[PDB]
Amino acid sequence: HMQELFNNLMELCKDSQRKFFYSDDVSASGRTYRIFSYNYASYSDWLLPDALECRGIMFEMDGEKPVRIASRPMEKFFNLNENPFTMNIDLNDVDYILTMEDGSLVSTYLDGDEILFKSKGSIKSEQALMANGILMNINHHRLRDRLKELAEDGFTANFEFVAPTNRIVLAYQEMKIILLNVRENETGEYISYDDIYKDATLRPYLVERYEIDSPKWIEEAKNAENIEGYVAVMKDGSHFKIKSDWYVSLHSTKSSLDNPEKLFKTIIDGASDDLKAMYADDEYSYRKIEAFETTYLKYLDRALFLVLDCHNKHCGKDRKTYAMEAQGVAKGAGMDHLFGIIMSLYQGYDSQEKVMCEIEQNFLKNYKKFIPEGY
Ligand SMILES: Nc1ncnc2c1ncn2[C@@H]1O[C@H](COP(=O)(O)OP(=O)(O)OP(=O)(O)O)[C@@H](O)[C@H]1O
Ligand SMILES: [Mg+2]
Ligand SMILES: [Mg+2]
Repeated sequence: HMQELFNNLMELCKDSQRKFFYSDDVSASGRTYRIFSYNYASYSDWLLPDALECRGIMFEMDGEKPVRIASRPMEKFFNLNENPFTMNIDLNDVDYILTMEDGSLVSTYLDGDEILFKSKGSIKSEQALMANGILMNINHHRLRDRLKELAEDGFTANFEFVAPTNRIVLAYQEMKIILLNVRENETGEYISYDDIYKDATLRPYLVERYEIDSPKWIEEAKNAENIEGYVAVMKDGSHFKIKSDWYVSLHSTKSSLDNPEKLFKTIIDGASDDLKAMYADDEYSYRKIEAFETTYLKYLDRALFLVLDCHNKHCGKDRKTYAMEAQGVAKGAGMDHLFGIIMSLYQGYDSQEKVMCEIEQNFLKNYKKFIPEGY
């Protein structure tokens, strides 16, 4: 049911805004939406109830109660050999594979009588509004009416937004939206690729599919150049990704395994999941990355708690009472570098995201204090 999904996602959000989090927003027709998403999660974090569904799913809210799943992107999936979810997979259970397109995800949602796009985290991001500019284009009037019909029937269409101005690694020639899959808002079930393919209105947009005889396509993908990789579709409908070493080496900081600052940078930037998959063959490198990952996730939880708890208890007091309490919390937690963080909050507290940026940047200034013991 919808409400137990909502309540389980809400549950995930009490832990830490480091981890799973939600954010409210209002569309141009004036109604509220809630997007559930995440910043950093570990393998144990992904085992909690419905955590794999907490990757951009959106509800329209009447205050605290949800009224409908307005949008439903793909479940979280991982690189092969990234963690136990993907480490003892029988490659013979692969049904087929899909070009992995290298842009930003956009998913449909119905707002009023309007069919619109949300990027993974927002209804108002630049990719979101750019994708809407495409949908409103007369040259996509026949795609848009189909997507509009799907959402009133409770299906979300998921595309990669790619463009010269949305460069990640791959250089596309032109700005487009590439339909990757369509999913049912209530069940999480997907319309089959073949069903989408034989709709000749949708087919022009649809990501390319390939057949495989046998798992040598894996190493060919790992060794290819000028591709991100492929998304594998299993006989049971689940997915995993496979990236080329070429993509991962450009998507990670250079020399990431030779330098602890660069490894922490890669982790902070959210690319250590692909790096460690790339180094799954090398148990020293894989477990080193994981140790740095654990260190930083553990620190971020601590730092965030201490900073936000301290700010919300003493916000508004005279500056040196506030300083006294900030002094206490930073010295008391063996984290004196946090004092400046807390005092930066004192004049102004915009988003809780800018707090994470300051914690994150500070961490990279003091990274040597934090290299896990033994490395
Ligand atoms: N054929 C495809 N099928 C599904 N997703 C695709 C496909 N091609 C590109 N993508 C994109 O791949 C994304 C997931 O893989 P990617 O490595 O880009 O994730 P990410 O942005 O690093 O997020 P995370 O690692 O947290 O899952 C999807 O959200 C989607 O935008
Ligand atoms: Mg991507
Ligand atoms: Mg990733």
